[PDB]
Amino acid sequence: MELWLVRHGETLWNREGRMLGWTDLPLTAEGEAQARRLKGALPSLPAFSSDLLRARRTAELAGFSPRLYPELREIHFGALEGALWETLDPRYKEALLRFQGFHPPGGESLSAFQERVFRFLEGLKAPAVLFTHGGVVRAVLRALGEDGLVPPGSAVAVDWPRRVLVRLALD
Amino acid sequence: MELWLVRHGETLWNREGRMLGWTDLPLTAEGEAQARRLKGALPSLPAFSSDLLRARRTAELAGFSPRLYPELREIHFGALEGALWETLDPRYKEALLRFQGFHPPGGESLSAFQERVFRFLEGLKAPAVLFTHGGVVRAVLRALGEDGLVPPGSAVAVDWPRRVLVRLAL
Ligand code: NA
Repeated sequence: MELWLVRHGETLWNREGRMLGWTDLPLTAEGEAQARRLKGALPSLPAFSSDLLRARRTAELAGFSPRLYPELREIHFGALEGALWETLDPRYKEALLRFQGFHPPGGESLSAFQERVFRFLEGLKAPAVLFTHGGVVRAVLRALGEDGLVPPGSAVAVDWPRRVLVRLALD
Repeated sequence: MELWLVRHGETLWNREGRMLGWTDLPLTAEGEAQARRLKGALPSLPAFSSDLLRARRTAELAGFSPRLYPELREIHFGALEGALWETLDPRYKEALLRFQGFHPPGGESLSAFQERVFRFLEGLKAPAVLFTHGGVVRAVLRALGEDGLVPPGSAVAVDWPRRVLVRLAL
């Protein structure tokens, strides 16, 4: 099933390199610029969005009025929320780099994150645009056997759960 | 949907030819070598594994941190666990060769086994790498109309539930 996944526009923690999960940060001015550029570049399909501000605002600026779902949220980093990637203990760094065996104290395990995300995707009855987060887009791309890193304010379309269709980035 | 069915590395009962089901045997040094070789071939998809030691250890040495599911276990051979394939009553051999009519005392029925395996498979919500056992791999291959015999430490990728994608025999 055709699904478009949008990584929300940038927040301060992108340039700062801090782990951004459930911390509800707003978009930066450039983040809004990115979100606005998506208007007219995404298909007219039912829209769903993470309920976190940065996602919702991206969907709004993108000319959409999505139905909010917490299931589309970035992974919950727990105690690692706000920590600099640079200072993360190697065990966590490796876990995140290899996308496996990640269980932050007070947070959500990668396994639970994937289950949550994939269960939501399974429930979709028809093509739709999903305003979400880098980790969600990554989980989906990796499951489809490809590198999962995409720029803020960019999107990817996939034929779930079979293959990636296109990656769209704007300048 | 892409699923990789991985047969765990060899244990001592493989070279001995004994029925290996729920008996929790460890891998041999060669079994561990086979597991390590898989690290350079298996895709980095979500991983799942039988909770038995040989499967878990294979996943670990192959570079994965799998979610554990008993549904991925080999069939429970009951009193036949550890029995030499060579000495199995002709009726048992026949059934296991035809893959039907097998229910050992104190064990699982070949039917309840398949029921367990396919319920798990139909429940998957995304592509995955499954560290499991010979019987499970065989069940999946047979379901797709193919011969299901694969060597320990090898793998088979399938586009479930349509066809086999490729076999990886090292
Ligand atoms: Na026995």
